[PDB]
Amino acid sequence: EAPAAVVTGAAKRIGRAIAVKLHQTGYRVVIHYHNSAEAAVSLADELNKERSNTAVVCQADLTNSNVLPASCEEIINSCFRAFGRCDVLVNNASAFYPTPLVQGKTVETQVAELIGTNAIAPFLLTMSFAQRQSNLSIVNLCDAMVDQPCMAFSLYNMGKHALVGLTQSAALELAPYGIRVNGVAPGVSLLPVAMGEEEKDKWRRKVPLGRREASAEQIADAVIFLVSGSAQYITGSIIKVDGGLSLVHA
Amino acid sequence: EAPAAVVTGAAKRIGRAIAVKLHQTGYRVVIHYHNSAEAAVSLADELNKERSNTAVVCQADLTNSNVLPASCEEIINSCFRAFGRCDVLVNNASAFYPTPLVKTVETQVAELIGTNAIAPFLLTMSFAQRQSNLSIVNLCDAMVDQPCMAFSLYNMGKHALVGLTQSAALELAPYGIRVNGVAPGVSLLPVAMGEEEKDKWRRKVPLGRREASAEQIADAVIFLVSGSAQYITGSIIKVDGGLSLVHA
Amino acid sequence: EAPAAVVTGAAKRIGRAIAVKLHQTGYRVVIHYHNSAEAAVSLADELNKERSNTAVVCQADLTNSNVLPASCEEIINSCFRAFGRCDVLVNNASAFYPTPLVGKTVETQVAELIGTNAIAPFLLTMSFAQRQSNLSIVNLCDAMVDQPCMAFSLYNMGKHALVGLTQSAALELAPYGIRVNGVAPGVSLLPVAMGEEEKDKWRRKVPLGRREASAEQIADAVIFLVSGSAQYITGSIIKVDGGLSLVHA
Amino acid sequence: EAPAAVVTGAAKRIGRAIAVKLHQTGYRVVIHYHNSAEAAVSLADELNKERSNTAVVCQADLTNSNVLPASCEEIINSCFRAFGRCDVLVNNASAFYPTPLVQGKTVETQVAELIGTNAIAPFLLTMSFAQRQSNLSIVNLCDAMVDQPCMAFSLYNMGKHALVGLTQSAALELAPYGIRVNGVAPGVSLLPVAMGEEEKDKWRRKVPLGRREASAEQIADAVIFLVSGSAQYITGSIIKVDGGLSLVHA
Ligand SMILES: NC(=O)C1=CN([C@@H]2O[C@H](COP(=O)(O)OP(=O)(O)OC[C@H]3O[C@@H](n4cnc5c(N)ncnc54)[C@H](OP(=O)(O)O)[C@@H]3O)[C@@H](O)[C@H]2O)C=CC1
Ligand SMILES: NC(=O)C1=CN([C@@H]2O[C@H](COP(=O)(O)OP(=O)(O)OC[C@H]3O[C@@H](n4cnc5c(N)ncnc54)[C@H](OP(=O)(O)O)[C@@H]3O)[C@@H](O)[C@H]2O)C=CC1
Ligand SMILES: NC(=O)C1=CN([C@@H]2O[C@H](COP(=O)(O)OP(=O)(O)OC[C@H]3O[C@@H](n4cnc5c(N)ncnc54)[C@H](OP(=O)(O)O)[C@@H]3O)[C@@H](O)[C@H]2O)C=CC1
Ligand SMILES: NC(=O)C1=CN([C@@H]2O[C@H](COP(=O)(O)OP(=O)(O)OC[C@H]3O[C@@H](n4cnc5c(N)ncnc54)[C@H](OP(=O)(O)O)[C@@H]3O)[C@@H](O)[C@H]2O)C=CC1
Ligand SMILES: COc1ccc2[nH]c(NC(=N)N)nc2c1
Ligand SMILES: COc1ccc2[nH]c(NC(=N)N)nc2c1
Ligand SMILES: COc1ccc2[nH]c(NC(=N)N)nc2c1
Ligand SMILES: COc1ccc2[nH]c(NC(=N)N)nc2c1
Repeated sequence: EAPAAVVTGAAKRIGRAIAVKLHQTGYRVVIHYHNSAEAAVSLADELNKERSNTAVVCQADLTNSNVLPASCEEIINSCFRAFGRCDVLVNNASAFYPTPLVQGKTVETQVAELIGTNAIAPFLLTMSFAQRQSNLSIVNLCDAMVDQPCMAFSLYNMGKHALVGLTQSAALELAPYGIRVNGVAPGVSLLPVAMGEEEKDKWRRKVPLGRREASAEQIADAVIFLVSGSAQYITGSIIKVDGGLSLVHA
Repeated sequence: EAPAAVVTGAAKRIGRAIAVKLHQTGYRVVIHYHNSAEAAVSLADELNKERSNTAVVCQADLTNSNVLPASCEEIINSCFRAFGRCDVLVNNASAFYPTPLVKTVETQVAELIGTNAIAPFLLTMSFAQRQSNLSIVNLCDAMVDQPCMAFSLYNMGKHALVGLTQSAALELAPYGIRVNGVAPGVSLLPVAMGEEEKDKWRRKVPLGRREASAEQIADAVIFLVSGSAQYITGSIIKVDGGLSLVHA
Repeated sequence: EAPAAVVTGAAKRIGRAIAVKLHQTGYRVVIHYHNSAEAAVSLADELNKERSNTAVVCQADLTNSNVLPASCEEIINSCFRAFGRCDVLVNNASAFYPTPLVGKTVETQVAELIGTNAIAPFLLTMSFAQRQSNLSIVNLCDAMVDQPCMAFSLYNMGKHALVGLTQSAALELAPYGIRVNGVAPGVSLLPVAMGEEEKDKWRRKVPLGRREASAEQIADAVIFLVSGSAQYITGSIIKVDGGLSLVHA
Repeated sequence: EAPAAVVTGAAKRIGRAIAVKLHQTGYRVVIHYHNSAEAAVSLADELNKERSNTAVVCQADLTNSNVLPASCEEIINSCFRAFGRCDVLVNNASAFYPTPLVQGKTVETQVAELIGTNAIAPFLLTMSFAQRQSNLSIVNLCDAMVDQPCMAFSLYNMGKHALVGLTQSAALELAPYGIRVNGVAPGVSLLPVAMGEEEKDKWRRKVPLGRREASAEQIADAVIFLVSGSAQYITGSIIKVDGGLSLVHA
């Protein structure tokens, strides 16, 4: 049988590109989404038209709360219910917005969303994936610029740094079970939908390799490498895919 | 007149050593405590005997919750109330225990991520908002990249605190607030740990085959708050006797 | 037309596996070697049997000296003379032995350990870029550089320098479309003459499978980095270490 | 007796400030210099006027060559000759200039000067210091920007990375002899004499903490800390003194 992967926040953008590339490589995919129901079903429809019964959707809020563990448990369970196995987990879903230190969500909600989606949910999903258990691995979407952060993004930066810690800790602890745990760290890839072209070009111009953002496919390419048999001895590694951005001084 | 400092978890061990050394350097101090009221008070008593009305205590739980923001505001306020100013914040309080991948999990999150990361962030917010040699010092961990087996939440918390150190250094630099870290390796070992396990750790340390005293940790804190560190921000000083250099 | 690659120290072990895998991927290869002439030629003959006129050998000492720059220029030149192009440079050759702080002279130890691990890569990179679809350099780094073996300071210095080169060259060559990356093994092929009981001490420390990487596993990461799947990746170093570097003392 | 320190490249700028501050703390000082004979002798005069017989000069080229080991041995020997002990070594001397990868000194000379001064001479001095052996320690002047380097400075950057490696390897190997080895990593401090004012101001404006370069004295302060009794458990550590510069993205 074909292996199966869960990709979180897979309805659009980088998460879709990953689910699509995994699907093209022969994986069955759970397309997790939160709010983007139309886009999720649309993608699953496309993949199922390509090979029937190879894609399902799974809705869940990944904000931290007392029920986040159950929701993460259910995402993994969805993969086993659909396909009878779960070989790969990609932790892609992420909230991203400013939380200035010197200052209409409460700070408690910001913490829940930015730390929950970027770090706590990846942890609980990792726990569930491991407990529910060939080439098993987890790939965490990290951030190449965590050490040179955008001004006023403390909470998002904290969550991405915690995700590096999870990557290392989980690679260590799960290696005995043959589960590898690695990261992919974009620099600038698909810019935010809300960002104007002028601001987008300011970022593009900073990138040494080509003065352009990574395509979603270029990010997926690295994920596909880490899940592949060509990475069978790689665990605890985070591959930057940033066209040299993180090497550029102020 | 004299500058004032808040030290979280200051009743015992490393945070006590930090409080005492700050006091000895001429700071007035807020000794924050959670469960260790008796100890916090005994320390305040010792400090006030040295110099009258230069040490107060402040109780707060730093577990993440709907009230954590209010608690953190209160800790900072208690500094301004007692002393009229708040020059230094030392984020020392910390929970530490295993959370195997294979207390409810969400309590473990609230404690491990709340004490180690979220409370530092909220205290930092309150400290900056209420604003000279202003600085914040976060107690990190030199072994974050070579973590203890089954300690993922703790490690996540400590990595998040590195993130906070950097992001806050960047954002607060315009206000003249410096933000730095001190990363112990093995210092005062956990009360719970057996004596044989303790010696196993001591033996691994290149520099002298022993743990750091609490005062050795406090020494690095004192440097970072001093006028000798006025251009230093976003730096984390390991104080680990070379432990993190030692391969498997 | 087929692309071409130079692999330094390609006669044996990891560099051999890299040359083979590049050849399998459709590259013509320059097999650089220092002392291992018989192994290099054997490899070239094997490759040429697979596909005629796709492999040459090139002898050179990579120890630091006033002739090192000329040597390095000649290695790159040999690829252009054999194949008309040079698409990929793999800085694999490396000396590795203890240099305690407290029977070669120290200046020899410096020339060999810094020359092979750092200076020769720099000179090869300069010659590669000066001579210029999908150009890239891959440097063989070391996952354990921040947790070094006792009494290996010169080796460790050389490998950290190579990190610096990887970063500095990625930045500087990115406008020419040349990517520069690294692959950092932890423990891979150990000396054949090292006792199994000592090899097992290292094997036991690796989380992922309690074994060293094969040379082929290291080569797989090189192949990824030179591939079209890594078109946006520059300045990156991929650890291929089975989680060894994550293990505390 | 008073402890003694060697400071390489101590005639001017940051090395001079370290020598002065060590002297102020109680140390006897060897002022190593290469070309700056007048400024070296002038500094030694000033310190000796303050406390007689507490400063000597020592001339040496730190370019790599087959005789660099003997010159390094000579620098340490000169400390023992003057003061009968050598407690502290400060590796401060450094060449710094561009070495572009793509097109009056030969490349052989560039390597010898940039790798010799920044790395090989530190190693040889460390070896001589250790071989001749209270509170013993070495401090290497590193560079906070080594992961976000200046364009076309590959050989310099390679040398400074090697110096980080040396700091770690020697901290490990010398810990059993009670010798601690640490680094101080400036961002922008005293800017190059040859740099125009507009370019100096460009650099200043990048620094978050104050929009200005470090004083030599601020760099020296961290050196003083690391050699002091307040750093007795610190080895293998590199303290950035960069005003946040390395945190700033492109
Ligand atoms: N884009 C870039 O330039 C960079 C990206 N990255 C990382 O790469 C990954 C992909 O980036 P990108 O595609 O731009 O990500 P997006 O900003 O597009 O977010 C991906 C998905 O995350 C989901 N998500 C957000 N909040 C929640 C929540 N509370 N619960 C559940 N799901 C949620 C959303 O699903 P839905 O729409 O269904 O609600 C969204 O579609 C992320 O981890 C990101 O941090 C890192 C650096 C740069
Ligand atoms: N000891 C070591 O070897 C090492 C220490 N460190 C770091 O150094 C710092 C000091 O370490 P150490 O002195 O051993 O720490 P402790 O484990 O002794 O914790 C310090 C204090 O934190 C307070 N604390 C714990 N949980 C909470 C909570 N939920 N709310 C409020 N306060 C709480 C407690 O105060 P109370 O007693 O009042 O309840 C406790 O006394 C920590 O940040 C630690 O992670 C890092 C690496 C090694
Ligand atoms: N093996 C491992 O576990 C690890 C390897 N690495 C790195 O991976 C790479 C490959 O490793 P491995 O296969 O073990 O390497 P080897 O020890 O087999 O070295 C590769 C080749 O380097 C060449 N070389 C040595 N000295 C010189 C010199 N002075 N001039 C020219 N060439 C010279 C030799 O060529 P010849 O035989 O022709 O004389 C040798 O065959 C190296 O860069 C190494 O540091 C990193 C970490 C661990
Ligand atoms: N200034 C800054 O902004 C920064 C400095 N640093 C580091 O801090 C340290 C001090 O910086 P700075 O004061 O600017 O250094 P300088 O550029 O002023 O160099 C210090 C001294 O090094 C000596 N030196 C140079 N070449 C040789 C050689 N071949 N042999 C022997 N000595 C030599 C010179 O001695 P003489 O005059 O006697 O010939 C020179 O005065 C250096 O390691 C530097 O890389 C790091 C980052 C930023
Ligand atoms: C400004 O370009 C960026 C840099 C980092 C980012 N991280 C994310 N994460 C996300 N969840 N969208 N988007 C980014 C966009
Ligand atoms: C095993 O020695 C350690 C290693 C890391 C630690 N972190 C903490 N933190 C704490 N809050 N006690 N204690 C430690 C004790
Ligand atoms: C522990 O075994 C090792 C670790 C690192 C190494 N680096 C190298 N380099 C080399 N040129 N062989 N060999 C090694 C062997
Ligand atoms: C451009 O400002 C800098 C940044 C790094 C430097 N390193 C040095 N080193 C030196 N030997 N002068 N000078 C520098 C000047």
